[PDB]
Amino acid sequence: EEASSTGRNFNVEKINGEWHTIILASDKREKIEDNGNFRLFLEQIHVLEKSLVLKFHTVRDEECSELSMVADKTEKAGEYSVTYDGFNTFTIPKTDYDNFLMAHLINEKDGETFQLMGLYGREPDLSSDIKERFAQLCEEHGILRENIIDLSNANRC
Ligand code: NA
Ligand code: NA
Ligand code: NA
Ligand code: NA
Ligand code: NA
Repeated sequence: EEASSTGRNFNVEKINGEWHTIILASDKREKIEDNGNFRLFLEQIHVLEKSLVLKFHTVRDEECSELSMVADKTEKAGEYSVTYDGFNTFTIPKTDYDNFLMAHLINEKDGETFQLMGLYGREPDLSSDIKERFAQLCEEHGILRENIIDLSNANRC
């Protein structure tokens, strides 16, 4: 089955566990480029009662650095917030739990904003079909394909 974090039949426990950053996308491309703060390689999600604990690494000159953050439930079901390089809110518009997870995030920093979209896989890669479904979801949010970066060959340390 497939679900959205904002949908009535969402089962948050089913996103617990291993994940990998497959593709990232943004209407501010710099954020996810080589040295951007949002070029974040997911490793794990730990589902807690009213939060998610997100385990990431970043890469600078081919060296991995670990970082964790805690995303808290907001007043709206399926939305989470987290402070990281500004104030962030996010939802999971589509996941099948067992293969892929698609996130949509709004960042706000210094009075500005941008959108980030992420495609996460249980394995270090996903099928071209899923990758295409992600590109479609990006289009629905006004993010061009040229702003979509497949990171499936640089998601390892
Ligand atoms: Na810049
Ligand atoms: Na949306
Ligand atoms: Na959204
Ligand atoms: Na592969
Ligand atoms: Na569409």
